[PDB]
Amino acid sequence: DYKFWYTQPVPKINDEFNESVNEPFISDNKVEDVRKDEYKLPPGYSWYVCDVKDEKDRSEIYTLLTDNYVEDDDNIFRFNYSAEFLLWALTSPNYLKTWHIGVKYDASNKLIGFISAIPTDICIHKRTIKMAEVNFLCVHKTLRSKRLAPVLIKEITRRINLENIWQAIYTAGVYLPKPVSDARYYHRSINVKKLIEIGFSSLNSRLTMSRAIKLYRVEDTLNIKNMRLMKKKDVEGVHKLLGSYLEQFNLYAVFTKEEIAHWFLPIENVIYTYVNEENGKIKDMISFYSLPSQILGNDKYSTLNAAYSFYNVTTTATFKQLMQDAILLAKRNNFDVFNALEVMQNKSVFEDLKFGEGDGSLKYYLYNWKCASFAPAHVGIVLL
Ligand SMILES: CCCCCCCCCCCCCC(=O)SCCNC(=O)CCNC(=O)[C@H](O)C(C)(C)COP(=O)(O)OP(=O)(O)OC[C@H]1O[C@@H](n2cnc3c(N)ncnc32)[C@H](O)[C@@H]1OP(=O)(O)O
Ligand SMILES: Cc1c(CCOc2cccnc2-c2ccnc(N3CCNCC3)c2)c(C(=O)NCC(=O)O)nn1C
Ligand SMILES: [Cl-]
Ligand SMILES: [Cl-]
Ligand SMILES: [Cl-]
Ligand SMILES: [Cl-]
Ligand SMILES: [Cl-]
Ligand SMILES: [Cl-]
Ligand SMILES: [Cl-]
Ligand SMILES: [Cl-]
Ligand SMILES: [Cl-]
Ligand SMILES: [Cl-]
Ligand SMILES: [Cl-]
Ligand SMILES: [Cl-]
Ligand SMILES: [Cl-]
Repeated sequence: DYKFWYTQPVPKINDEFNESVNEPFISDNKVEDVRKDEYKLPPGYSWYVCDVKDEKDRSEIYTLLTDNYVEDDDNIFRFNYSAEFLLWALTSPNYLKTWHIGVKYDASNKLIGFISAIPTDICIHKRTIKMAEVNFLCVHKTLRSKRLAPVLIKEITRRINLENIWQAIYTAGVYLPKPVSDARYYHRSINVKKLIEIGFSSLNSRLTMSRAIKLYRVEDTLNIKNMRLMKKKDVEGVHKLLGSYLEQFNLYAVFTKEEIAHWFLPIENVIYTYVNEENGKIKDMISFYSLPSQILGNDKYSTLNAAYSFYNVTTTATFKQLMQDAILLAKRNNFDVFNALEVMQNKSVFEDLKFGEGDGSLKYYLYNWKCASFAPAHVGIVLL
């Protein structure tokens, strides 16, 4: 079908471009020609600009997502982003409040739809372009398949265009026209009994309960003994270490110093970053963020508390040793499982460190940009 997406500046499902192509579908755009009127909504619905710095507006978004956002392929789990997490993810440097858009049902004054974007500098095939990073598209379950999502997309495109920005980046679990890369996800069990009780991990005659507990047990000693929580004094060094690491990839964000402080300085129950400092220099770093999933229907446990691999760089140890420490630090902060995508160098440690393959993949997309696609080991960016 793709009745909507084939009207947009994106590749068709069979399009394929070679390395000589790296440019927009539509160039020479003028801000003056962008529509000045908001898109029409059905009778009884209105646009609403959300202020995520206000606790009440932030809680309205939280409630919408907790009840209606992404579920796994089998409808066992639903993401449960915390309200503090949403604050962090949506207030990066130079964010625009008018790019946090909602749709209200006027008769009850309830939020039933949402989409957001934040500005970012993206390097694709060595070209750096100012882009919007789009996320948290959600329509209330009672209003699905009514073609409301295309309206949310067109309205946010209009508002991004009004700022003279014409490219975007986004990720989704569903296959749309057309991914630039596609990355399976993997899991590493930490709380073995909990994962068994909820029916996610499986046992058999070879892998009994006691053997599984033994298999996934980790030693409580760090390979990099001076790993410690990142502080404001570490921003400059993390900026240099991560910047140098990311330049090898075909797709990655170009961070400013201010952006490094926002995305990595630790926040309890949201973002964790550890560093190894030697001779005044940051030589190694580990980071992971907190994203629990609701266990739908379970009356014993509210959530599975997962840590998600963010950005990890090592110069004094092997990558296997570094990610072994990452798992231990997640365990020390009481996380139940450590999740990761097959981007950057992550695939090289999955077998040895006893990760298990998931049942789906995350696709990476660009809007109004045509280029060759690439394997996910060349992806160097993680969206939230
Ligand atoms: C330069 C600036 C540009 C900025 C804009 C950049 C583009 C941004 C695009 C968005 C980036 C978002 C990044 C994230 O947040 S990805 C996570 C998305 N959210 C969820 O999965 C939560 C649970 N599900 C829902 O809330 C609804 O099912 C959604 C809202 C997903 C669709 O609602 P509904 O189920 O009620 O359907 P409809 O009848 O209204 O509309 C049908 C059309 O929608 C196309 N569809 C389905 N799923 C997605 C999807 N995940 N990305 C893009 N398009 C999608 C579908 O192919 C069809 O098009 P076509 O096949 O007819 O052509
Ligand atoms: C789909 C899902 C998963 C599968 C894990 O999916 C990932 C694993 C690692 C990284 N990313 C993803 C992922 C998959 C689909 N969409 C996204 N998005 C949407 C678009 N914006 C960015 C984020 C991310 C889990 C889960 O892991 N439970 C813990 C356990 O089973 O152990 N719970 N649910 C609801
Ligand atoms: Cl085609
Ligand atoms: Cl103009
Ligand atoms: Cl309207
Ligand atoms: Cl709701
Ligand atoms: Cl559903
Ligand atoms: Cl239209
Ligand atoms: Cl068996
Ligand atoms: Cl400090
Ligand atoms: Cl719980
Ligand atoms: Cl390898
Ligand atoms: Cl596996
Ligand atoms: Cl490739
Ligand atoms: Cl790969």
